Amino acid sequence: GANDHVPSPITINTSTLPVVVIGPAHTYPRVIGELTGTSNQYIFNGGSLIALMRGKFTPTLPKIGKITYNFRQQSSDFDIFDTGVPGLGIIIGMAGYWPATPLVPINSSSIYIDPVAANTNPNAYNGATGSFGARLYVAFVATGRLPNGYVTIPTKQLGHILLESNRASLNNKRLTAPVMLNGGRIQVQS
Amino acid sequence: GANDHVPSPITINTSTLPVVVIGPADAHTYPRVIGELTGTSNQYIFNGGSLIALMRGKFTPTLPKIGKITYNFRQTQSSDFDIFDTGVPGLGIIIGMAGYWPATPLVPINSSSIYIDPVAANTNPNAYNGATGSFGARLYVAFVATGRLPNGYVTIPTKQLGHILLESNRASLNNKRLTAPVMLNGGRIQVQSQAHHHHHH
Repeated sequence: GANDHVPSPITINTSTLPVVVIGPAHTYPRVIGELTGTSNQYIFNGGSLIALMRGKFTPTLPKIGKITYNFRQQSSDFDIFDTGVPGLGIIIGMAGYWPATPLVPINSSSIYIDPVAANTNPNAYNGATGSFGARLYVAFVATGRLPNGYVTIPTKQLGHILLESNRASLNNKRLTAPVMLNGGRIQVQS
Repeated sequence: GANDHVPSPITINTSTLPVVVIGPADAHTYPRVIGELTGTSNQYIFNGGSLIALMRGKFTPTLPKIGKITYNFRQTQSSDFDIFDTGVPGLGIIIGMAGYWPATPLVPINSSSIYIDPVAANTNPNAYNGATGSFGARLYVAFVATGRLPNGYVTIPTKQLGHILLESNRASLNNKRLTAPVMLNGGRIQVQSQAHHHHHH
């Protein structure tokens, strides 16, 4: 009865990074700025279907380090992921779409981003809904000396969100959505 | 320095199924193909940007498997196909996929996962296509009566048939595990019995 829908990406924009001003420089790793957090209410759209859902994020970029950080948008440990731009990494946080759900640091091979209880209780799902969404947070990290100037950051897939459900027919679809870092130009100066 | 791109779906339309007229010759024969959808294609399922790399695509169906049928797609020999449950009782579908370019064969979907291009990868795990900047495919679907059919004006919901996984000899690309959905666009099908009349004089 219910229509399937192509899962929709959730994306965050490099263009929102402030100008990176390297002050007096040699501390590595360090966060050099946060992107403006984004959200997508309708990553997965179940149509007329009403079911208990949860989302599991798996990062797909190479891990190159770890850093402790407290996003402005207690601290957590974050895995640093390789952007393909030398000297530059990123750290990732994700949360449920609605407020009152916590920012989940990406520091494991996979993690449930909503409900976070599913990480310790395999039977935990959200209340029945017709859709599943999320919030996305990213910060840029200097892993070493940075290229100065107007540096092109490529669009990168950060990972996938897998939709799971207590209902077998929905769980077995293994619906997945890409989590994207939209590329752009950053400005780096001393 | 190449940009990643959101994988694009490859889709096929329920609306292209002809009207299903059940004739007495195969009315009670199950399973049987009741019609083919118009085949579709997408050259740019995966878009590597400026990257040039050796690629291949592995399809995994995600609908329930409910049977097997031997069939020769009209679009030289028959093949065995797994029948997948559409969620509409009595109606299943079979799937074939191929490389985007001609000269690559139709690959029947009859395994948990299968390489659709190059088909050589099903017998040689080190086989990839020639280097390209993109990967695409062709999609074929037929509807199957698995039992007594619902007659009338029947709604077929949009269904995801499975995923295509992009693999590569280049580790950085292979580890992205880029996946694209393979979609059956829903629609309404018409199912009726062959006409008949009686004498009135």
